[PDB]
Amino acid sequence: RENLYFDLMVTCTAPVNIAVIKYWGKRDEALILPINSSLSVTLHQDQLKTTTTVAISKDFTEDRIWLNGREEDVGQPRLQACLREIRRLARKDTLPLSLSYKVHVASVNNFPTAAGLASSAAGYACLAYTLAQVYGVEGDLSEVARRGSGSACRSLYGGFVEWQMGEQADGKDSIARQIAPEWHWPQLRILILVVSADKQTGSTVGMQTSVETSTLLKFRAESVVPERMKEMTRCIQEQDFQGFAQLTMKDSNQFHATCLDTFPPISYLNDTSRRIIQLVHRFNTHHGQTKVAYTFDAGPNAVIFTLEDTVAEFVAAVRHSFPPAANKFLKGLQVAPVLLSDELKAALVVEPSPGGVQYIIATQVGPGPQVLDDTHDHLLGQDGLPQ
Amino acid sequence: DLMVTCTAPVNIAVIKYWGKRDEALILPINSSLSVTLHQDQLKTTTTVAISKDFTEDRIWLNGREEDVGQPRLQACLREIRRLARKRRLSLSYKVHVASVNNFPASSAAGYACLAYTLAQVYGVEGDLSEVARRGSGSACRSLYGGFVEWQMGEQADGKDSIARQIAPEWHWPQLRILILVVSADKKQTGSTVGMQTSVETSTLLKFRAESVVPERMKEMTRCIQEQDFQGFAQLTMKDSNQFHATCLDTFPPISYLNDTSRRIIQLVHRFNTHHGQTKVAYTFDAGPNAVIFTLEDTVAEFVAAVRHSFPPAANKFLKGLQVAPVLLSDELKAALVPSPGGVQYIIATQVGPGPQVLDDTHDHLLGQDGLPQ
Repeated sequence: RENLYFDLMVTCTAPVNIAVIKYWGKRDEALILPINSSLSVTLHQDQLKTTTTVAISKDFTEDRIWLNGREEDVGQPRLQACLREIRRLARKDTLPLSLSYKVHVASVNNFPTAAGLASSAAGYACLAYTLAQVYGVEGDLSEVARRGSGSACRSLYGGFVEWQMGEQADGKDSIARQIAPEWHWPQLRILILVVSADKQTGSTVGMQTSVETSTLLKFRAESVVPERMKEMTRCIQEQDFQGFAQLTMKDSNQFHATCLDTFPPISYLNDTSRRIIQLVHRFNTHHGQTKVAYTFDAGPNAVIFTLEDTVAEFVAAVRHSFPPAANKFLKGLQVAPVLLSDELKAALVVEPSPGGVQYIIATQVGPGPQVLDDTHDHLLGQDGLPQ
Repeated sequence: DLMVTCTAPVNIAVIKYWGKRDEALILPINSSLSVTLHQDQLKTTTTVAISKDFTEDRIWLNGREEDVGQPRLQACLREIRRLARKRRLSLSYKVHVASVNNFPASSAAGYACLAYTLAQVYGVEGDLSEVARRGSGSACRSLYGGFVEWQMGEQADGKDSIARQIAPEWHWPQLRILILVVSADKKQTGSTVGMQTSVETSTLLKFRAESVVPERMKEMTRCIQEQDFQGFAQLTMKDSNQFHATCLDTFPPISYLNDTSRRIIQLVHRFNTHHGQTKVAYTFDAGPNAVIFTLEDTVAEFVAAVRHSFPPAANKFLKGLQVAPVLLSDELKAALVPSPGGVQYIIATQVGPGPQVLDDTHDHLLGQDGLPQ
């Protein structure tokens, strides 16, 4: 039977990432090419992860996709571009047989919806990576992930990751690369403060309105970001927390400034976001040092960076300024509670905001996508349908 | 022994002043352009009395005595007294000054009124921009009626950093202004200290002042000259958002708009979309209150929309100019949002004249003794 000339199911996981130098605005809407480079921190899959199973079989009648147990239209443009690009690269042996088969894709994630995380970024990084497994595609997959969602390319790598905007109109150099591994800065901690607040402007549609109407955005991309990429890279390389934190806050605030300069304006921060920002600055002022950073994506949730040794105290300050309407306040990494000094208490807001923060997801820097090797991990049954 | 009482208007910048190039002389990083609001609805009243009997300068605001040694107050008094001698006993007289206003802008009308009233008492003729500006930068814009530019000036001595009227108050008689006073909120950074932080830390601010505002001044001027409401409206909203963007880009950031401001912004865009044209514009100063510009024929409808989206708390919602109420169409209601008591009340007004000397029909804010009555 070895003398004759010539199904597969693979399940992978992928991380979410948080941009510290923000992507906002495309120079090419079709190829998903950005007006500036971006830089993010990959969060640990121990706490947050997308899982995707890809099966191919000679028996599958059609291409079919599910997200969190619900079937979605296989024909979505971003999804079609992703699949087209992985097939292109694979061609760029069982391979032809493999390609002849319809695909069945099923994915899930463990992100609370209120968490407002980039499910799309992790989702397309996982899709690209799992398709690459199925089709035996070696080398960088940025071009595949990016077509699904721009920032998805940054979830292809662990640690600290840059998406290089690229110079080429075909997008071949618009790719992600690791700046430093997830073991580079083990003391770094990330706290996602999920706020009680809500339909936000879609970031795809929104950022294109900004490209069209914000003059500050153009100045930002042309004259600010390239040099910021370099400073932020150096802070990360040097484990310079104060430099990292200051640049992180500034680039977040600048991004939201360009949203406000958009016509009509886009506003993601709310009054709770603004109270979190004030808490962060007050906490730092009390310590006389930059101990904590915030950054905000396309919504009001605050993403906090701090060092392991500051986590307990800062969580106590959050509880003080936003007395929680839950006893389960801290999800993910646990730290023993600590009491705030009288001096810090009086430096914080006199009138707190009970329930402003729904809960905190506590996590750390983590690895890139991973292949799962357990039979039971597959989100599709033998039939190639969800279980 | 002379007592004079004048009033001065508030003004709303449509091309925003934000950031000084010279903190001492109060010279701005860009020119600004404002609409003078009518003193029949909003005004500062100031009485100045001059006498041999007064041993020291004394000043009251809204019934409360204030420290005359305030740097801005001293700068204003110094400049007027310098000019008083130039035009010419009384150059050595001390003054008692009392002012009141009907406000929820304030320092602009306050210093425009002080400069104007001191000029009356001291007999000072000609442009008072520099006197008012030294008290508060935007105060020079309240010296003229209608549509007024504060020209940033090219001279280091600041003598050409002055206000000039672009068009008089009768130029665009259909224009109306609604101030939406939002429910009380905690006060964010003061604007003098705040804008200086922006000069020190915002890169977007430098680009704005150098590369955006000079062109917008010209575009705005043209829209005003042509009574082009849609052009005027779009620029007004854009420049307000840009101003607040540079605040967000400051380190640490300054955020004057709140969730209510945000909801008013969304009401304006939805209202305009429903109508298929720009009917209404917003602009915000250094706080969450919305200033709305619209034409006379749209006021009633828009007031009804505000009422709908922000149901008033139970206890007169429309102050100032009165317009008969209308009901919103089902189509518009459906297109809008709501927030109960978000808006405390609305002040409606129109474009108005510069400062005015009051006749003796009105009582002075000081009695015969030169003290508040």
